[PDB]
Amino acid sequence: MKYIQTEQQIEIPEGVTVSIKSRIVKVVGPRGTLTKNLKHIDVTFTKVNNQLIKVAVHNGDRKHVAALRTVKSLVDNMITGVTKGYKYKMRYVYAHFPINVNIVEKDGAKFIEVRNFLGDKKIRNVPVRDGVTIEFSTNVKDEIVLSGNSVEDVSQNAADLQQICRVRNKDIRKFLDGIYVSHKGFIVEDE
RNA sequence: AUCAGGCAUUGCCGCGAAGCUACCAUCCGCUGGAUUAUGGCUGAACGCCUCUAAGUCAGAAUCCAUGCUAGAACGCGGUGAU
Repeated sequence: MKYIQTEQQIEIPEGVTVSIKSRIVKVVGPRGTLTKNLKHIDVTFTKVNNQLIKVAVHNGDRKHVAALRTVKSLVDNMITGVTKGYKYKMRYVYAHFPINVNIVEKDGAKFIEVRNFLGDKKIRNVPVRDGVTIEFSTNVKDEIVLSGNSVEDVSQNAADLQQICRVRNKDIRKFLDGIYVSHKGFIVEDE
């Protein structure tokens, strides 16, 4: 159709700032500061109320208005990242060989050492992305909680940790062994 | 004659340094980036879902480099003495 005009509403919570110039969304909030440049999309933002910001696409398309709702999603994810933040719980699932996971330091860099995964002599090194914090949580045996602000920091840290412990040259339906993201949620309680 | 030699298409036999040479001998043959397949992240389209659409992570003996050989006899630079 080439949609003459379409827009998306982006709500702004009670104690956060949104700084947009030419396409650099810089959200500040109680947790801290998140930056993300959207110079790849070609949309227009407009502050109406200091609490709603309307993002818009003029003479849109099927592939174009899809991105307009995508950018609303990414910007809400940033506001969530500063207001409440993110917290991914992963469980160690092992059949025989218990997974030995701990956070070590190599030249002050924050790695996650994985040793004794299917009794593998290898020591798997998962570099913790800055802004992501690792907690080997008590009260749940064989759990690891990756918390912080930016969803793409938390999610890719959790994903890169899951991917390195993939069993090779086996029936992956019998050898159901590795560290899997059980829960994806927010840091703040009363929820 | 002796000694010492000639000729036998290098007279033949044993040893024979130097030279060349043999997986028949010895030494030596590097580690970064980007990717494919594939598995993923965030994530719309399609109130969910989704690795894909925007963006992105990981990644092969592949590709490009580090390296190695040559050096354009019409590519070039610095320098000496003239």
